[PDB]
Amino acid sequence: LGHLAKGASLDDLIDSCIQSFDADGNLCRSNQLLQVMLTMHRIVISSAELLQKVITLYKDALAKNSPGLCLKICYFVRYWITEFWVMFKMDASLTDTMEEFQELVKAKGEELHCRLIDTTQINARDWSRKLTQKKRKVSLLFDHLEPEELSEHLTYLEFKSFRRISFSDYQNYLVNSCVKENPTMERSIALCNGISQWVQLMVLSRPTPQLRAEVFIKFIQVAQKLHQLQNFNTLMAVIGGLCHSSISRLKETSSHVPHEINKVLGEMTELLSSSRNYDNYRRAYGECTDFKIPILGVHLKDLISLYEAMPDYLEDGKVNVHKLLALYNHISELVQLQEVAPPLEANKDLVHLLTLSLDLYYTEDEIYELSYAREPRPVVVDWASGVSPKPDPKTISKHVQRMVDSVFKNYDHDQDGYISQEEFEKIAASFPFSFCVMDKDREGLISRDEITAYFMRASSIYSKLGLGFPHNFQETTYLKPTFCDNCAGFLWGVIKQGYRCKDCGMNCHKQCKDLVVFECKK
Amino acid sequence: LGHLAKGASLDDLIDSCIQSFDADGNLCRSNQLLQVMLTMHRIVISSAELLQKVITLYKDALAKNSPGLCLKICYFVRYWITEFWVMFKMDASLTDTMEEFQELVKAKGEELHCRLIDTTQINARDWSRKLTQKKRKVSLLFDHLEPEELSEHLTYLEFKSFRRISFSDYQNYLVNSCVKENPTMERSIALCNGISQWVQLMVLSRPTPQLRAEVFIKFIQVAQKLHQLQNFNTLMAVIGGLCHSSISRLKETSSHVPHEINKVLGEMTELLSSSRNYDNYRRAYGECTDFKIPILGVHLKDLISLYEAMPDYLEDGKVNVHKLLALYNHISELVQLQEVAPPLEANKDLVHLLTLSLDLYYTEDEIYELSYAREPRPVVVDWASGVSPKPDPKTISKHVQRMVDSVFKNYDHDQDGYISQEEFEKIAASFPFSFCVMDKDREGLISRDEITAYFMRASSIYSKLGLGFPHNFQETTYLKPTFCDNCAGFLWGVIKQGYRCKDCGMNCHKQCKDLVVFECKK
Ligand SMILES: [Zn+2]
Ligand SMILES: [Zn+2]
Ligand SMILES: [Zn+2]
Ligand SMILES: [Zn+2]
Repeated sequence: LGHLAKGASLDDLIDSCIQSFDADGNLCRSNQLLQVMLTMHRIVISSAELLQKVITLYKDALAKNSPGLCLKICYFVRYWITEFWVMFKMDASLTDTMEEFQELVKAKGEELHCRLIDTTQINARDWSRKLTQKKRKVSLLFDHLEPEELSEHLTYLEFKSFRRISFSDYQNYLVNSCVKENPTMERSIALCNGISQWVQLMVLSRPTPQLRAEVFIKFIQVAQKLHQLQNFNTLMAVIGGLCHSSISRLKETSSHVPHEINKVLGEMTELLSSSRNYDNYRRAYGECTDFKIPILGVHLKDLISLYEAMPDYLEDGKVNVHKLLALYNHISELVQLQEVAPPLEANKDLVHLLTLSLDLYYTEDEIYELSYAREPRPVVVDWASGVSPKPDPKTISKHVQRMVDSVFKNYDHDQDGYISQEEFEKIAASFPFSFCVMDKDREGLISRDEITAYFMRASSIYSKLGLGFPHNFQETTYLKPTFCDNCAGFLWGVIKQGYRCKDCGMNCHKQCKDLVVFECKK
Repeated sequence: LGHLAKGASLDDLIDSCIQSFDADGNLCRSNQLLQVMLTMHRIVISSAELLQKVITLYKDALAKNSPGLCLKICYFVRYWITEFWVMFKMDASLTDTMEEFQELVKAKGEELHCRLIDTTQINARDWSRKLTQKKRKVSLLFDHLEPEELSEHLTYLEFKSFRRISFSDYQNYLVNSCVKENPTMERSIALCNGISQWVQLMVLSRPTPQLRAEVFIKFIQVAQKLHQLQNFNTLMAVIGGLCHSSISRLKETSSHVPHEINKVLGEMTELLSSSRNYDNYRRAYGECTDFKIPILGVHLKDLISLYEAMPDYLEDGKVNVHKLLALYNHISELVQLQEVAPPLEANKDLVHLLTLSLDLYYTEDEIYELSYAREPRPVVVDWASGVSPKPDPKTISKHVQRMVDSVFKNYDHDQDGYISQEEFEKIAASFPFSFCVMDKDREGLISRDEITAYFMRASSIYSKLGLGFPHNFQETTYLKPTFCDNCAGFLWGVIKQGYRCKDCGMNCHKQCKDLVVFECKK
């Protein structure tokens, strides 16, 4: 390629970038300097300061009275804005320096220069996808569903989650040394951990008899289908959940059920095993063609190792471009994946159900206590968390909303506002250890507000976020015996035994009043 | 009488006491020096030290080789032991000094002297009442009962409570300046306050309509009957409860119901009113013949005023006997009352019910909150408490026991272990604001353990003493949704949601586990 061994001054890297364009605007046949610089520059300096360098360059060249260097500069900038919009949307300082530059070239007001650097039209066209950027029919019931369907929709989820990660996110993860400041990756983490805990809690959810290990079998089948779908990350998630200490400590279940599977589990462990370092996975992933998913944990370890290996600035005082080239190559290799869409089966109701299923935040100790409570007496997804991910009430409230809307459209049959409690129980099976205190309008029928209650309570326990609809409460002295409409329990005391809602007259303990799940207009 | 103006040395008061006896043992025709000394001596010195004076006297007289002075001393002592046993039972130091004296006269072993001072036989005869020291038929239902019956049984109660107070108790109340060390008076206090609060809570207990003021009328009638029965103390209690600020603040009830009564209430207030000082009550009580009750509050104020007026020891260095005479006269006047038994109607089941009804310990603020909750917007029994009386779990546990046994014998009809919930509700009417969380063996029938539960919970709330049968509890992680067998409410949390009983498998919140009312052998 174009060659820098000891590297080069940042000023000259910029100069080269601009000189890759010509007065007519055409771009050089070899761009890789543009690519590497425009993508990686954020490690040496901020994009604001860089743009400022370009501005000093522009004022200079305009004062030199050369239309060609100005035009080239503007074409370079236009290319920056057009080819990476994301950097501009996310970065505030960059956008403000862009407005500054625009107002500068407008105040000077020389012809086409202004037209070339406009953000407005590009921004307009970017938000311009109103439409997304007869299917098939699947069921929301976990008890009867096929492991391939589960693996498929989990792969859809994981793939979207991955796609959300961008070049600049990897760059940011490299510069900040793993802060949760950058959301996309955190969401992928939540998704992985959530899948693991979903597996573990789903196994523990079933009653003491055989059935738990039947669920075990079913998740191992899901794992197989994930393997054949070449989705390695969620594969690591489900196996990592099946191999966890709390699930591994159930001997009765292990002893109950079949061998072929245990052999398969051995195979999945040995495959996914971390013997230094994940070489089995490295070669497995090597033979994979077309659609694939990275297990981005080890790849991020690779990125970090690369970042720490090479010095950012060289001892010569110049910029080390070997580093920027290497990181660009690795990150580009990763982003490359998101171009190929998954083979199959987009169904968004099941997606809604799973996105809600998979929001789980639990202590290891809690799960050990459940597992131990059920049974009296090492393949690690990590990606080691120095900090655990935390839940966002907005995405979870949307999740519940979408879940309700979907279970409504699918299973209501336009019949009343209700669905049969049998089908509901079957859907509930897909939510481990989920229960909500309520009393029902009809026997064997569930209101929309009632199911919203159930899922809101479920999500409230799962995310460990107490949340509920606002009521106007007033501390009330109850003269006749009365019970909590939230926790279904007696209000103790002589006086001031609870809180009454002014408008709807709902009765609650002080503890239950903030977390009440039902609406005030009852 | 025998005359001391400036009073006399304690040694000489003792000498006189002994000299009132003769060698043959016969007692002087005028004893009042014996009476006053033997009763009141505890204010100048303890009975132990006094007995020790008698012992030095005995050793001295025996060494003087005079059989008459020894015999007289022994006869005096025998009279002390025989005529006041209570002083000897209650006082430990006295009893031990008595054993010392007995072992002394036994070690010297001179004839009859030992026989004369023996405590054993007197003690034997004192405990010797195995029998108490066809009636009539009354009902345990408050809704239909006659004000005269209520006033009658309340008078029985108050009279027993009063009888419990002894000479030495008044003396002790005089010396310690009102410490709750002496129980009998404290019990009378509890009884008065309990009656007041029973009145107030009974009025507040009924629903918002007219009926509360009907109960008001009924208590005013009870008050009238108490007046005609010449029972002034509980009269003061019930009127004092009817005139309380919390009951007086109900205007709707006042406006609802009749005048003749309000005139009568005016009469009861003006009578019982404290205009200095209670002269109306003084003359009312003056015209009273035979059976009467003191309103011992003002009389104790009289005793205190007497005690503070006169100097214990005179400036001459001698004992002021004017004081001892005055206090003896007043206290003797009081004790005199307990000799005449009340005119009527001993029924111990209703007594059991009332003794349990009347154990109440409430904050003024609590009752103000109930009264205020029912109604949105000065004749004082006191006897001012610098310290409020506190409940004793033993007497309350016995109370419940006796209550259950009585409601069992009376209302069961030897039919199953159950009584109808209608009759039970009617009995419950007599316990204001009383409720207990349970579920029942049979619809419309109540177990003996069930009613024991109800009354134990009622008493637990009333006395503000949490109490319950012991279970062996173990902190339990519940895998399936479950509810508190005590508070009838949901057990929150992922893990460690409650406590399970090892033997009977009872489920409870941590808060409910100590206060569980049912037995473990279920
Ligand atoms: Zn509650
Ligand atoms: Zn409300
Ligand atoms: Zn409870
Ligand atoms: Zn038990």
